[PDB]
Amino acid sequence: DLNNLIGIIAGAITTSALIPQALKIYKTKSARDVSLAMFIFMAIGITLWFFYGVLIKEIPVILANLISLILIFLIIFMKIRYG
Amino acid sequence: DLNNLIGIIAGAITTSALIPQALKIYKTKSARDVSLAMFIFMAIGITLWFFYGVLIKEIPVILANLISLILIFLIIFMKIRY
Ligand SMILES: CCCCCCCC/C=C\CCCCCCCC(=O)OC[C@H](O)CO
Repeated sequence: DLNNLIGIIAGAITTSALIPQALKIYKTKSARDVSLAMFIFMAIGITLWFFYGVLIKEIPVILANLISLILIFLIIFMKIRYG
Repeated sequence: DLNNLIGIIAGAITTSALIPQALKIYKTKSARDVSLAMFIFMAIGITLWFFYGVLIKEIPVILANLISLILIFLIIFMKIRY
């Protein structure tokens, strides 16, 4: 399936993109310059993208968003912890 | 109908969510903690989500990701200036 392959690949990449931001905050224990607003609103939007994926029945949309949400929450947690 | 309502609303939220990070770098003139790798990888991935949207023919996926790409380059630009 061409569509899902591309979808999984897009989602593998956008979700994993969050890992370097997480690791950086963790390694340096600082996130002063990181925008909390961005991740706050990203989280809600991403939760809506999840719902959307469920309605149109598309697994790559579903998966990428659930997992990004976990990773985004880490980032939010470290922004608050190292503040 | 319902589908477009959620997609568009999602796309409006996640796309606009990128704006505060650009504004923050510009206002504080600092981007040390911001990860350049994250945004480079997001650009590539979002670019693929755009292809995906066209393939599965979902306009909210297509449009949200195009506007997002512009904003990500915008962010990348200010990460580098500061
Ligand atoms: C179909 C979707 C396409 C429409 C997308 C609309 C959303 C973009 C909004 C703002 C970003 C544009 C900002 C323009 C670029 C700003 C960077 C700049 O001006 O740099 C200054 C100069 O390079 C240094 O002196």
